[PDB]
Amino acid sequence: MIIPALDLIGGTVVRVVARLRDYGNDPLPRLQDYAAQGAGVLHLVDLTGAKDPAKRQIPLIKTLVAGVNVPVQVGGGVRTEEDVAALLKAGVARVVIASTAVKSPDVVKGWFERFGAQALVLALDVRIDEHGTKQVAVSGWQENSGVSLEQLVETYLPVGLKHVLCTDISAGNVSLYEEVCARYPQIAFQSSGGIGDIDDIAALRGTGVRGVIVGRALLEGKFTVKEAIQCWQN
Repeated sequence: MIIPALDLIGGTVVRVVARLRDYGNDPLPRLQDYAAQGAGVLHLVDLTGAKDPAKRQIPLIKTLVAGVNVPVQVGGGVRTEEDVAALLKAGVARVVIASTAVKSPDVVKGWFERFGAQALVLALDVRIDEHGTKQVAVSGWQENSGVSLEQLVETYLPVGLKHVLCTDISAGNVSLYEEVCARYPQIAFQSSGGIGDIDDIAALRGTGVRGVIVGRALLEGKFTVKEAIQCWQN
């Protein structure tokens, strides 16, 4: 499926380029129109909460989830068990765990045990290094942490990992997704980044990728969610 995405900071829809462009304070109508076009899942990044978990945009997130009829996965500053629980209580379908999944795997394994694998998405940034290894990093501006995508996935398979979001931070690579999806067919991989036009979606068909996250291309009016879904399903 196509997974339309918004980044939110203080109620504002923004485009990440780190440069930020204002696309207005209307996230709910935007999300509603994404769902209206057939989206089965939506993705939100709470950039305010990522900067300071104390300022997690829970009231806004509550409104947004209430305002659509499809599950929303939400990330941004998910550091503690309490963070996960707060988002779920707000009505979020899945909590996106990013840096903490790299930093404290034994702790996050406990979260799988408490919340269940259907409630959690592990978001991993990947750099392909000179050797061709898929190196995990916690962000685009930090060095690699010294664990491969495969090694980290295999860390969480024993607690029933089901959802992994993989962003290539090294138009959009296809080989990356083909490889990992084939190796772990019991995991539903999502791809993020590199979607600049409709042909980029077509390119990911047949790779085995389950979900294609699309953010900026929808904001920039390159194509619609309906067109993305039509291309994805054909």
